[PDB]
Amino acid sequence: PGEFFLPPLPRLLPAGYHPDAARIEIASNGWVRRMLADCFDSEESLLFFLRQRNGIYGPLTVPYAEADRAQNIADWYQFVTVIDSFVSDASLYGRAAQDLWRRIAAGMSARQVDRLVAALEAFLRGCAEEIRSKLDKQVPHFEACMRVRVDSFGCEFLELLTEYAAEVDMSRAATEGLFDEVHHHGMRQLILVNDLLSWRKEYAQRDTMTTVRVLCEVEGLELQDAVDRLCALVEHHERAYITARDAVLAGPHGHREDVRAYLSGLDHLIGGSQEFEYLTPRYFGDGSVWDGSTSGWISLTASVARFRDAP
Amino acid sequence: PGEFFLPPLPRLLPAGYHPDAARIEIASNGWVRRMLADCFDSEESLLFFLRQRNGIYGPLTVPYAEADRAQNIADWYQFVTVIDSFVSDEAALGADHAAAAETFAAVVADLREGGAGGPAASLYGRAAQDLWRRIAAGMSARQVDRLVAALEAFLRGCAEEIRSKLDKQVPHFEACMRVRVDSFGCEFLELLTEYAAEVDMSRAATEGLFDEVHHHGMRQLILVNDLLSWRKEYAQRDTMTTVRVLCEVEGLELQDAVDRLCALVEHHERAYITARDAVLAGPHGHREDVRAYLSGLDHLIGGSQEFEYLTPRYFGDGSVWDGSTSGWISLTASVARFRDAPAP
Ligand SMILES: [Mg+2]
Ligand SMILES: [Mg+2]
Ligand SMILES: [Mg+2]
Ligand SMILES: [Mg+2]
Ligand SMILES: [Mg+2]
Ligand SMILES: [Mg+2]
Repeated sequence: PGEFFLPPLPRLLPAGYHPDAARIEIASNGWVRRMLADCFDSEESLLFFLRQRNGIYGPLTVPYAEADRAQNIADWYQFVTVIDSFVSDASLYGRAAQDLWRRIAAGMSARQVDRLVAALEAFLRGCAEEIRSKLDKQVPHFEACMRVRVDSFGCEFLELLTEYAAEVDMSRAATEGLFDEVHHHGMRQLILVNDLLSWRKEYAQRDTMTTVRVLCEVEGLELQDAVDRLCALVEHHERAYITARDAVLAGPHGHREDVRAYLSGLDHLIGGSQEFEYLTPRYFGDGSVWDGSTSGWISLTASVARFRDAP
Repeated sequence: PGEFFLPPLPRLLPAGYHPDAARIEIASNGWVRRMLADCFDSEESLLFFLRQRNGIYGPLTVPYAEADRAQNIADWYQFVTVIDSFVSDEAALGADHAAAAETFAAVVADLREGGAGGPAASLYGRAAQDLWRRIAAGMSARQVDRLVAALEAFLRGCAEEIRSKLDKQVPHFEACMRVRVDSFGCEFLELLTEYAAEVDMSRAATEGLFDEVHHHGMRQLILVNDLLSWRKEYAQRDTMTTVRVLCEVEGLELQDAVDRLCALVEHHERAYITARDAVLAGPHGHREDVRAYLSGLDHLIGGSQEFEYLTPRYFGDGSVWDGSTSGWISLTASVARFRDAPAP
């Protein structure tokens, strides 16, 4: 292919920066050095990771949260992103997971601490299944990909950390299934935006678990036609997320402030995530610096990329 | 000597980030692309400039300002930093008097198109005109005239540094601080501090109310910049830094120079606080506009130090700030950060 067009995406949902996002990014960088430095082969490898500005992802997901909780969340995402990067490449990571657990557990119910360990297990089980899929060089069909990505994208910790940020416990509502539709469309929107923006990286790293590879290699589509398909698919799941949300709100439990708070959380999680995914050198290449552009022509293979108004 | 130790600095003054700092930095990068991309030799050398994160300096200095004014100041600082980097670069300028002066005249002309009625022919002139129309809108006629003097001051400053480099003549400390009041853009910093705080201190300034406040605050700002920018000025053979004055004029080894200037940062920081507290206890100290201006200077002084620990401009391209502020700094490494111990 060489160069494709990413069109304007709907961007219907609030996308806000925590008032302390820039400072939180730096302190998170601080935490990654103290806790995770020895995970990298060199200072060169650590700085490659820190230049992805993954520290600002957290505060872009919870712009509403108390600074302490925003910082806790920012460090969690750097932590799981380090693991996520080695997937694609106490104990070693144990001391880091313990610092996070000690910091986050203090502002969680007992049932939420159980859900966080389960959510991490789900992520790792997702990751493990991606490793086998990649070693065997077998790309799954669309739905199978999405099934693996519910675990691998870390939907359960995305949902739980939303609660943690909003200072609610939706454990009872979850078991009951109040957010089943909301989560289906919300997580699938999150995943497909990510698939679209992380394609340069996953293409380069031969990662298998992405709907761009499924559309290209298993459905045999041209890149532009796959990009146009998933872009339309993002609009679907985003509009249905809004519909399913508006239904919980209009419905029986929708007057509750805890439900309203959690759903406003997901709103900012979905819009904030996309803002980050345009920002990060992780997707646009080491050396890239975001200029604020959000659509246009971009290179699949160039070491660094950005949206231009012509090929 | 391949490294030095930077002790903890007092950091008594507030260092706040604008609640929109990250987004403003990005929008500032967008403005540098739109306006200045063709001032760089290539996309790669434009990215080298943007990786310095100069776009977050503005929001770290006026964290209390309305978003639009913060954005204007952010774009301003990226623009002057592009200019500072161009005219301190002998490759871009020339390595001999004749050539340096020709290229410098061109820059002076281009930047004077800034407040003119006609469209600018130059990239620098068009960037200056955009910033002029944006900032001057929110200024009094007196502030606008002061903005003209302040650019004139900056350029007189840069020209004395350029001459100094060419003639291989390091100034004595007081000459260095005289030059740097101009070359550091102090008149701009004070004016923009007024604009951010939405006040007009034209009379007060002329009357001399802030003479001690400005003398001590600007000296702290310049000294802290000389310390954090030495890594890069050493490599670039710049002469207008107190680190080079103490080493070459006064005969001091690097570590003694560094220790002396850290003590001087503390002297001028406390002197700033005393001079400021005096105005606040004086007959103008009750005025809301004076209170806002002096809080604006507090945040300029604290904010600037935070930025100078953050920027890859000083710690090397590829560097990423981890929040550390004290320890051992390599002069030779391609990327530097503060460490607990010297290289064995
Ligand atoms: Mg991945
Ligand atoms: Mg993954
Ligand atoms: Mg991805
Ligand atoms: Mg200069
Ligand atoms: Mg300079
Ligand atoms: Mg300097």
